[PDB]
Amino acid sequence: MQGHPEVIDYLNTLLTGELAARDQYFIHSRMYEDWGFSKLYERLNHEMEEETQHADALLRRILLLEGTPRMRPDDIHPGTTVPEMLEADLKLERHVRAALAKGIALCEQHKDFVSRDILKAQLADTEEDHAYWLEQQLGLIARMGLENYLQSQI
Amino acid sequence: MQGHPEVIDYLNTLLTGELAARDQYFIHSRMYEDWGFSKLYERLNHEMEEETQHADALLRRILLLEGTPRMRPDDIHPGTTVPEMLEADLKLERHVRAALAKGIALCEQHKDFVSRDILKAQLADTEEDHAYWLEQQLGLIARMGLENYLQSQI
Amino acid sequence: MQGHPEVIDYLNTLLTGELAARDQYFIHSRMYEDWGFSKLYERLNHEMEEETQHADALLRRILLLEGTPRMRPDDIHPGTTVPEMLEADLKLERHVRAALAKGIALCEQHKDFVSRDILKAQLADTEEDHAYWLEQQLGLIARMGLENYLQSQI
Amino acid sequence: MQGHPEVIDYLNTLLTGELAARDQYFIHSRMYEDWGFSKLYERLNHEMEEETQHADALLRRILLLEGTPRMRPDDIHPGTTVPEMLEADLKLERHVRAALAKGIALCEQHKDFVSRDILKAQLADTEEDHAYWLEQQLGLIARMGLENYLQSQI
Amino acid sequence: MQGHPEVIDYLNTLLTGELAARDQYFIHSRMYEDWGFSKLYERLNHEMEEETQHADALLRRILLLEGTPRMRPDDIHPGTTVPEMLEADLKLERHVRAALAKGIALCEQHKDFVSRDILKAQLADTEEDHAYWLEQQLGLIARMGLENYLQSQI
Amino acid sequence: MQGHPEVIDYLNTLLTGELAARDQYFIHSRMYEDWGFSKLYERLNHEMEEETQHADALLRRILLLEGTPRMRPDDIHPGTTVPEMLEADLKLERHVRAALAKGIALCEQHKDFVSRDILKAQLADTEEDHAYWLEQQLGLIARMGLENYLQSQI
Amino acid sequence: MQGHPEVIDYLNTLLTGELAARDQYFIHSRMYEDWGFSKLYERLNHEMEEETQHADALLRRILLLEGTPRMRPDDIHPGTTVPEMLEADLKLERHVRAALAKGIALCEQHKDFVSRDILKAQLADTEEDHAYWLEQQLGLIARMGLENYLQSQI
Ligand SMILES: [Fe+3]
Ligand SMILES: [Fe+3]
Ligand SMILES: [Fe+3]
Ligand SMILES: [Fe+3]
Ligand SMILES: [Fe+3]
Ligand SMILES: [Fe+3]
Ligand SMILES: [Fe+3]
Ligand SMILES: [Fe+3]
Ligand SMILES: [Fe+3]
Ligand SMILES: [Fe+3]
Ligand SMILES: [Fe+3]
Ligand SMILES: [Fe+3]
Ligand SMILES: [Fe+3]
Ligand SMILES: [Fe+3]
Ligand SMILES: [Fe+3]
Ligand SMILES: [Fe+3]
Ligand SMILES: [Fe+3]
Ligand SMILES: [Fe+3]
Ligand SMILES: [Fe+3]
Ligand SMILES: [Fe+3]
Ligand SMILES: [Fe+3]
Ligand code: NA
Repeated sequence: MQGHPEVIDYLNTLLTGELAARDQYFIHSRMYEDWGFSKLYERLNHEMEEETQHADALLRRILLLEGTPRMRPDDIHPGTTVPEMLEADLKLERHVRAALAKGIALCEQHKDFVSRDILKAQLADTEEDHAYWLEQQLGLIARMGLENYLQSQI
Repeated sequence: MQGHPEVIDYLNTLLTGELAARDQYFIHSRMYEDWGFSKLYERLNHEMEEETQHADALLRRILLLEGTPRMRPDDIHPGTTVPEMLEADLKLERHVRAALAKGIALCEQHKDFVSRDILKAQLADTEEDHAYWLEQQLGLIARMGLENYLQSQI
Repeated sequence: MQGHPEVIDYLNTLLTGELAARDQYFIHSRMYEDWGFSKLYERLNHEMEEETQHADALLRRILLLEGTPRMRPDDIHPGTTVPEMLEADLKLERHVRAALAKGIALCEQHKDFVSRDILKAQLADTEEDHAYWLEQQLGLIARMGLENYLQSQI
Repeated sequence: MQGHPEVIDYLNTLLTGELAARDQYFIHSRMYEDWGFSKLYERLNHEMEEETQHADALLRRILLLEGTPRMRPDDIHPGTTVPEMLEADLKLERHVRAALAKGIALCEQHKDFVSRDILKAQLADTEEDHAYWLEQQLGLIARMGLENYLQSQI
Repeated sequence: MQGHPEVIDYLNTLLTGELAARDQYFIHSRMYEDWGFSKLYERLNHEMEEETQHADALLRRILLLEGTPRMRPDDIHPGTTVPEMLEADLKLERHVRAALAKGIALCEQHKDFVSRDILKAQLADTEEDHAYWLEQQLGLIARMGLENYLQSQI
Repeated sequence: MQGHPEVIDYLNTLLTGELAARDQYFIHSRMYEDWGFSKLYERLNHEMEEETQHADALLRRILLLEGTPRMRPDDIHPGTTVPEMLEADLKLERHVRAALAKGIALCEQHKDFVSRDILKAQLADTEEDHAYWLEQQLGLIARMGLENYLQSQI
Repeated sequence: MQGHPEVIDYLNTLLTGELAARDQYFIHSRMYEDWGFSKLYERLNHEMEEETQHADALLRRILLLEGTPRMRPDDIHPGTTVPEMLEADLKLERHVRAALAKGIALCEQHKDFVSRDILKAQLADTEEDHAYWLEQQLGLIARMGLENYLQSQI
């Protein structure tokens, strides 16, 4: 079944964004482990796997719709300290959140309700899991101080 | 069996207080989780269930005594920071403690010994579990500082 | 992430409605047990737990969206006989149904698709589980008579 | 192996009748559940599966005999109340009974003994299981009254 | 340890009452079974065992207090129909309830707090289990009719 | 709860389409087995069960909405060779796909969000499971030839 | 421990190559599944995971050596048919093979023997697993024909 070209193009834009999110969590998780923060390594390694699944869902939907997937990831922007890396990931998730919400609206307009639902599942993950967790870590640093926070992530 | 109207009215006063305690722990536990303090979420979620059971015991006793339960909870008063929320819950438990002790005396006077015993079980829970735990948390903050305390509740 | 103030306000309206539904099933289930209808106690006790979960989902979503939850339950309106209690619960569920459907429309308009989906799950529960069951009980009374119906709920 | 055209045509007549029986039990079982009679839902759901198997046996035998199956179900005639639905199903089974018995005679005449045996198995099901059960339910209503009968099917 | 003679005498009054309650449930449970109401047999057989335990607790406490137990049961008053037997048992439990409450007051006055607690446990059983169940059965008869009620106790 | 007459009518149109899809897979699966292609029998037998479930979901939703289900299946159009049967099923699924998408739009317009979600689940099944599989089989025939494809389905 | 800048730079060149290999197998495996060749999907999905591990080993070694990893994948070059995709992957693995062998020589020269061993493990995987398997598939096509080969990969 041929998808609507505007939907296919927009899924491709989301795909390159998810491939980038995967890779930014790849580098951040391994940096966290290089510094000895294994709890941060574990969480971001887990988020890398989740973005890989998000990318996979979009890639397969594009193929089903007879489109050609775009595999070049967007540029990533890693931080250099724990607070910068948390902020840089939160900035990325907020961008993903906005892009997914715009996609859902586009899918509704072109009556592609299955692509809409695929994006909705990713939007819930983005808001309620990925972005929320980052906001909580930054909140914790604010409440107990960075040194105590870092101690808790060994 | 028709209870004494003064006892039934007083059980109803306690009931609306317990429904409120349940709801104040409902909001505080979820606020604690919103900030990433899962140990505080777990304890207050547990206390919400215990106040629900306290309310249930009073509600069933009122019905057994052929009274009509009052289901409007008292006003609650949530705090806005961890120390204010702990203090606000301790203030509420101290009020419950006083109200239960007054009820036990009333039940003795009207020779309703089973209602007295129901209140005594709740008074022990209030003093030795709920209020005591809150006093201990405030004590801990005083001894190690708020930042270290908050670190311990992640 | 800050939610849209109109969505947050509307989630708060639904929240106080769910807290009330929870409490109306609290009193009805215990009245049913006071009269010896344990099958009605069991079903409405189960519905009380489900409304507690509905309230919990709304409360957590409001906090995630950086809003302040409103914890005062709406007024409840218990019946005094089995048919009045069934009708009073069906009236409440029909109100919840309308309020949720209005909320879904509002969430679509403000492009809050995750809040929309949370409400949709509750709307399905309301229509296909809660309200439908009540309609069936009233239907049964109509088909076999109230006395036979009550016999079946011991 | 090419079957006798008169046998193949008659198997096709039975097939469209069985597809209809399946569909009449489909709608009746779901109506029974819509009204809260789960024991009637369960029995008629089971009968729908049995008619599906009856249709399947005829369909496969027609193909084996190198015929082309007729897949249009006969018209169905659902009732609007429990007694009308029971009577409407009993009327249908009596028609099936007569049609199968006529088929067995035809199969004997054309010396198609395996098709005869397939019909005999369905005739036993029709008389001793499907029609008999319906006669018993109508008999029960006559002996204890419809209201008591309906109570028993919750 | 010698108990207070007024407490010992009053425990003896309760003892002969409990021995009678045991025997009234002995005859009623067996009458219920003679008529084919096995659910009523089971409940009252269970209540006979509970009154036997109530009597046993009083008997042992009297001996501990160096008193001599009075083993003559009070007169019993069995009914002749299911409603009369339920009413006759409810009348007896209400008498026991009053007698236990008077005993608790006497025990408090003579500072026999362990005998008081023994009576309190029996008072809770009497109000919340024995008398309450009887009130519920009479309530059920009132709501569905005696014939439907009796059907439910086969 | 009374559904909107336009939604109920449209659910009925989908229902008769699903009953037909069920029956077209009924005949195709059994034809595939008659020719010795057991892997094709297994897949289409499975699809027959899935369309039966799709029909069941629509039928129950129509009853819940106080409508009367239409049980006459649409005409079916079986093929006479493996390629014609695959094409005929793909044609049917494409029709179902379009009809479901039109229904979702109608349900949104009449604010029946639960019926919308029921249709969305079926649309995902139709696009991503049923139609996609058929497209893949036709694709395989194109890539390896019909004879090799048929060999693989024994 | 600070690595030699020439070794770190060369590990970074290999890293971007491995991230690309991962992504080329990502798209090819999903294309193979889109066409119904599940055995090819499974093998290339497995190779994607192996290149992810190869990239991970290089990334961690670069961090250990106090370098900054380069996360931009090299351009990929997917084929459009099964033979082109196999050839395109074999071309990539041959490039990786040459690059790893050049790296081992560089590591020996700068006396970084642990980085050398990490590359040697990847070189064995590349030659004896990845490239060899691709050569075998192309060989199979040559020996039995493409149509028979494709049949075998369903
Ligand atoms: Fe994502
Ligand atoms: Fe994300
Ligand atoms: Fe997760
Ligand atoms: Fe309490
Ligand atoms: Fe408390
Ligand atoms: Fe506890
Ligand atoms: Fe609800
Ligand atoms: Fe509800
Ligand atoms: Fe449920
Ligand atoms: Fe049949
Ligand atoms: Fe039949
Ligand atoms: Fe059977
Ligand atoms: Fe007793
Ligand atoms: Fe007793
Ligand atoms: Fe007991
Ligand atoms: Fe379907
Ligand atoms: Fe389908
Ligand atoms: Fe499936
Ligand atoms: Fe590699
Ligand atoms: Fe490789
Ligand atoms: Fe391997
Ligand atoms: Na009856």
